[PDB]
Amino acid sequence: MKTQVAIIGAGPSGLLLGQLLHKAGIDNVILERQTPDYVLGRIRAGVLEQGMVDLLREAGVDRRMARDGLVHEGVEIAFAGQRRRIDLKRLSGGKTVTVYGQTEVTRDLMEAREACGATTVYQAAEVRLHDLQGERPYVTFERDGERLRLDCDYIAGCDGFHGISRQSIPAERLKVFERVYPFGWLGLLADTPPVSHELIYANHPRGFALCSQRSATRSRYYVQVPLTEKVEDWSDERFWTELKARLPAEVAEKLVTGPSLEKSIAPLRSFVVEPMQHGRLFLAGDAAHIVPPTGAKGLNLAASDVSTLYRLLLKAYREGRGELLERYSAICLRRIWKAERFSWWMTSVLHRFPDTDAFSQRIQQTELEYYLGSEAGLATIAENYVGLPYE
Amino acid sequence: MKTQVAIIGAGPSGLLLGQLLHKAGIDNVILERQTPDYVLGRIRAGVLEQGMVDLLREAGVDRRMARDGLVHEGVEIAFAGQRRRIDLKRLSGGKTVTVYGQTEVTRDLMEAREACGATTVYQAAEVRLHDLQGERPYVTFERDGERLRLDCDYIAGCDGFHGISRQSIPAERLKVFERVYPFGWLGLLADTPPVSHELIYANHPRGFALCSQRSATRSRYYVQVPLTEKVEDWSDERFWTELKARLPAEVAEKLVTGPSLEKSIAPLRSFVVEPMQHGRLFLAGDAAHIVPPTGAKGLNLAASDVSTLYRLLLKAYREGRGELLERYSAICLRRIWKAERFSWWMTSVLHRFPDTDAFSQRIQQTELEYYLGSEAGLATIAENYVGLPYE
Ligand SMILES: Cc1cc2nc3c(=O)[nH]c(=O)nc-3n(C[C@@H](O)[C@H](O)[C@H](O)COP(=O)(O)OP(=O)(O)OC[C@H]3O[C@@H](n4cnc5c(N)ncnc54)[C@H](O)[C@@H]3O)c2cc1C
Ligand SMILES: Cc1cc2nc3c(=O)[nH]c(=O)nc-3n(C[C@@H](O)[C@H](O)[C@H](O)COP(=O)(O)OP(=O)(O)OC[C@H]3O[C@@H](n4cnc5c(N)ncnc54)[C@H](O)[C@@H]3O)c2cc1C
Repeated sequence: MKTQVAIIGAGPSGLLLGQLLHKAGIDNVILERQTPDYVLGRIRAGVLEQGMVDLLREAGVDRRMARDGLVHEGVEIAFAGQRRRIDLKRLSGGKTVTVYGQTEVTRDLMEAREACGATTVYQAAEVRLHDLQGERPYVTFERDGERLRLDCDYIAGCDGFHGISRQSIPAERLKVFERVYPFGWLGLLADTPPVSHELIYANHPRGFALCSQRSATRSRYYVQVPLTEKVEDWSDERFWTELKARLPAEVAEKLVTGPSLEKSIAPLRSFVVEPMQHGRLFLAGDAAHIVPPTGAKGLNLAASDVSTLYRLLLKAYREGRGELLERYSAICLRRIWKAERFSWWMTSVLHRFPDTDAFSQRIQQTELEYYLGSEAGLATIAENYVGLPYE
Repeated sequence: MKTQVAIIGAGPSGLLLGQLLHKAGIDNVILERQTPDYVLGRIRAGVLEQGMVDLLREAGVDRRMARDGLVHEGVEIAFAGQRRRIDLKRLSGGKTVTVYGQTEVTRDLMEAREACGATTVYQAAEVRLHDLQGERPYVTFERDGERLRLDCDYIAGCDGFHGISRQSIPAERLKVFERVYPFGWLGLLADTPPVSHELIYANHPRGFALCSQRSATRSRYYVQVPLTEKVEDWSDERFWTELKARLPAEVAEKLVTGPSLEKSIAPLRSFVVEPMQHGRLFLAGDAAHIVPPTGAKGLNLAASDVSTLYRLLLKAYREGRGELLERYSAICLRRIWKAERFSWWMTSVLHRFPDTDAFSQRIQQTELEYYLGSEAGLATIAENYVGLPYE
């Protein structure tokens, strides 16, 4: 078989890229290691930047989002016995963010793809990439036990952190930047009303806590935990008690608790690889970079990489301007580094780090006081949180 | 002998406090360990916030400053092959800073004090403080070999980092926060025209460099150096060559060099003690806190502590409101911590730290790019640099 663009991975990155390309008349095949059900089982992110919202509308997959998504104009930060609200709309010049689950976004895209008849091969095992620096690269994989070959012009690696695509680039061509945090986030999804209409990030002496939501009757909470903890050590009862201990009393008393629909621990990490391409292979999303979830940039960076790759492929196919594809990494990296800096800052000011001396604790508190108390300070948070403009 | 306020130390803190109190009719005696000449030999700071400028005018010691001081509306930051100017006046809402040497400020104050006839005892050896928690505290010292006693109501410890006053508070009553940096600054004073009309802070791979001035024919430069270096290892020739290697070529080529008038190495440190008082003793300036010079806040924080202490003593003496003095530490610490946070930030983004991994170097560069490229980012630098308003 042959196609124009081969896409490895059927998470939001690959599905979004595949839908945009399909609509533009550029044929693409998506290869996914897992089953549709397995992909839809992942909870993950819940905050979308306007750029991604617009991209979804452009891919023609925004009906349910427009209907069910919640537009937020602010967010709160609680620390040292106080709650500070950042008016994102006012401080960013009218921009806002939309709360709509990643699971929902993925489901919307999967439906759209199924309906349009574009090619998607689930359970594509042992995917391998070949002749990346040739005129005609190709992908091989096994279906049922048979090894198939897919010829193409370009390959988009949208296979996440553990995908085969980043592994397929000669190690000596890549420059990796990484930072692992000494803690993870224990998240819990519950069919209960959110404790607030906006998100509450809380820096507490016992550790970080985050109150989020998915809808009016679905909440998503997180608590910072050491990397040594295992989810089976945390009953729902234990989680709720801990969450409450980390929240302002007035918030903790309004909290409606209930049984978890999902509960898991995800460790924190920062990761960037440079460049993000090699020959006919272009990396996008988690395959190229990782940000701690504190700033809600993961899914959002996948969106901007895809937007950039899609527009460059359009120039290549529609206008015969293939040379522009060489600029992919430079364009994406500029946005990526700024989002990595913000996520890192967000993480350092909201979490409790092990082995912190007195000076550092005081500086962490002063960072909060300064940034949340100055108009210019609030503005730096807001503009970064709503998301810097696409290039 | 007896006085109302005993002041330990004749650097800018004590002299400024003594002049303000004198003018307000509150008698004060200043005790200094060194000679007038030794004090005037210190070069140190060169940038004054408007608050300090106004305080000097209030103490009636601003003629020469108004005449010789240089008002700066901006400052530049050079990094990764580029020079970025921060328009302080525009970004701070019309505020500026004044370049007038600390040596000059000290000389102006010493003259004013000498002329008004207020008491100053130089070469006051082995100063000791007594009955700090009594109704009537006192200071003892040796002059000529004779041990004298000075009775007073209050004692202001303006004796710097190594003064006897902070040492006189029961250690268990103080909470210290400290951070030592792995480098020092090698400074050089030269009788040459400045390379720029505004300051240039430079982050270079070889290390930090700063181009400052004292007048139109007097420059002050600094270069970051390891704590293992000794000034005798640095000839003028070696310094100039190193400075040039750390500056943008166009700047380096305009540089007029010459023999040093002064040259020395000063290590970097952050230090805060809480509280800043004990009984009838109040600490001010370097006796209570230290900031790395990167943000030019040392002399400026001494000024705000003195302004706060002076105004509280005025209420106590003029209005009989002695209770207000209990609020001294709380008021000062709020400003101190914000200035410590800024000086720390300034230091971390402009210096080259030993043992920095790839991720951190990239984040340091991105911090610069973000802050110097965003209106909100520039504003956070400007408002902090001109100095936050006195409380
Ligand atoms: C465990 C986890 C929890 C997260 N939680 C949060 C959160 O709480 N908040 C937040 O803001 N962000 C969170 N994120 C970030 C998340 O939103 C990601 O940024 C987002 O899923 C990235 O989307 P993709 O790049 O499409 O990658 P994804 O990882 O979502 O998808 C990649 C796809 O490639 C497939 N694939 C893998 N290897 C393959 C191969 N060899 N061949 C074929 N297919 C292959 C995978 O099966 C997967 O379907 C989380 C991420 C993870 C990994
Ligand atoms: C070596 C050095 C270099 C510096 N360089 C810079 C720079 O380049 N840029 C910048 O922005 N800042 C710099 N600073 C900071 C500087 O500006 C200080 O913040 C400022 O001098 C503090 O003023 P005071 O609190 O009055 O203390 P000071 O240290 O100036 O004065 C305290 C006085 O108390 C006296 N004293 C000490 N112990 C005594 C005792 N037991 N009895 C009696 N008298 C006693 C001392 O002799 C001294 O005269 C530097 C500081 C130092 C120490």
